[PDB]
Amino acid sequence: MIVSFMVAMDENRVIGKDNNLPWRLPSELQYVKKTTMGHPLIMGRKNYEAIGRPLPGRRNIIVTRNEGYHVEGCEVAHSVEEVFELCKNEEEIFIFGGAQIYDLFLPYVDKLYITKIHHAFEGDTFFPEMDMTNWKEVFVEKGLTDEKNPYTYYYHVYEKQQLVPR
Ligand SMILES: COc1cc(Cc2cnc(N)nc2N)cc(/C=C/C(=O)N2N=Cc3ccccc3[C@@H]2CCC(F)(F)F)c1OC
Ligand SMILES: [Ca+2]
Ligand SMILES: [Cl-]
Repeated sequence: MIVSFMVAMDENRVIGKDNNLPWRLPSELQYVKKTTMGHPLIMGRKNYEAIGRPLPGRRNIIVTRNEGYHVEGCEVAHSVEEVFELCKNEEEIFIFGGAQIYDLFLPYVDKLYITKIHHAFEGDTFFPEMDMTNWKEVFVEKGLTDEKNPYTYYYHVYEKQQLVPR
């Protein structure tokens, strides 16, 4: 099971402003949709409520400590262990955010899909710092910038840098 971070962030790692994306880039969201197709989306409750609804074609799994928390068309997990058990047969899952959710899955992450937006927005939640020396870029692509997607941004994908033995 591949554990993958799926994230869009600005030049200071902003991922949200008052439980919202500070930007509107439909093309980016269509990239997310294409990329996570057939695979679970793992998200914290706040991330989920900020998104607004179950994202179709997709196993939506909500991570909250709240044991009474239920929403229709979703699965709820209360810990990382619970998620791994729910996804026992999955090829790959996408940790979909909540800064706190990324931190929870950090010791398990194998793959990073990071959209970097070349701009500084106002924000209050951040993608946590990571040591990128442990990571190796395998794919990059400049996002579509137009009327509907005003900012410049790039899709990046990273895998573990393998150590050469001494
Ligand atoms: C805080 O608010 C949000 C945060 C995130 C998290 C996120 C976004 N982008 C990247 N690259 N990584 C993330 N973790 C998504 C979203 C929304 C994602 C959103 O609306 N979608 N994202 C994937 C998806 C998968 C299946 C069906 C539908 C979707 C839609 C895309 C459909 C479209 F655009 F083609 F019509 C969000 O709400 C605006
Ligand atoms: Ca791993
Ligand atoms: Cl969250």
